[PDB]
Amino acid sequence: SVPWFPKKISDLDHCANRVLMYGSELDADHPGFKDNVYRKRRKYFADLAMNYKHGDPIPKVEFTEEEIKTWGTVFQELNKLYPTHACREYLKNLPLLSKYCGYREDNIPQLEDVSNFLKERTGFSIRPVAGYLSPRDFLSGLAFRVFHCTQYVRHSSDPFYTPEPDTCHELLGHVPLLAEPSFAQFSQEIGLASLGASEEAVQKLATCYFFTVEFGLCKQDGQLRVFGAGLLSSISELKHALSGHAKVKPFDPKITCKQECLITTFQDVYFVSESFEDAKEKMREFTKTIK
Ligand SMILES: CCn1c(=O)[nH]c(=O)c2c1nc(Cc1cn3cc(C)sc3n1)n2Cc1ccc(-c2ccn(C)n2)cc1
Ligand SMILES: [Fe+3]
Repeated sequence: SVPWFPKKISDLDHCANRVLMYGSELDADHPGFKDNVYRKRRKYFADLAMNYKHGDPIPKVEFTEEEIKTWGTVFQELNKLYPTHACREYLKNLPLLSKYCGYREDNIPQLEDVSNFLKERTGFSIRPVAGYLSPRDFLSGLAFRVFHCTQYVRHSSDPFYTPEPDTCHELLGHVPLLAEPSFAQFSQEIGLASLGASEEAVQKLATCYFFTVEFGLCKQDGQLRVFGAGLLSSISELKHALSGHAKVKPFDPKITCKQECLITTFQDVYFVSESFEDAKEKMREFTKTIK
């Protein structure tokens, strides 16, 4: 039989809370694992997300001087690389975010402001999320153009690397592309395909999501560029992906969905999409075969 799936955007209240691992449940190897102050801060953020209901303004947070410094460090170094590494759609939308949502070295943008910006541009919106969700619940958000977003900042001891999502990743990696209509349609269709799909189908859609939205490359004017959010917020892997040292393959869902998604290392392979339009067409053809 068909599993429950959300039928309207407020139904995400029922699955967005089905958290399998709360944001305060730090990995044993987390730089903040023994940091009681950081742990309390992470509990604060996770509780904000747990208490959020669709329709609410996303709670505004007063970030600490330390948090803002971490953001600034990441922001400065990544912005030096984006002109030569990022796809054209990313570079087009980044300056709009500095103008309208307060993207600056000494200011962390509020999720509510970014959500309002996205709603006007592509109808995307943000929901703060309280931890790790099943791929079914996470992807279902995309069907309503809702991106489940972390609100906390990575631990200050290691500004440039983390295997965990944080708000620097959401804001610098994901949001500039969610502002692009072609990419928003691509992402929404991953969500729509997942609704009520088999467990097997959801897993394959999640792998395709991983190797596009999180770690995708695209080819533009003959050049390899980056659009994956996980690359766009990781200075070391961003450089690596466009070095000659990375294995790259064409994006092709029936092949891509066989690839293991790696967590604590660089990816073993990256997939190159010809365009967001073409990636979208390839996923349409693929979803017919698995539903
Ligand atoms: C379709 C796969 N997929 C899923 O099945 N479910 C998701 O919940 C999910 C996801 N994908 C992403 C987004 C994501 C994960 N991730 C890791 C990076 C490094 S950059 C980045 N973006 N998320 C959101 C998410 C939210 C929180 C955690 C997490 C890990 C450790 N803690 C304490 N919390 C992990 C992932
Ligand atoms: Fe992400």
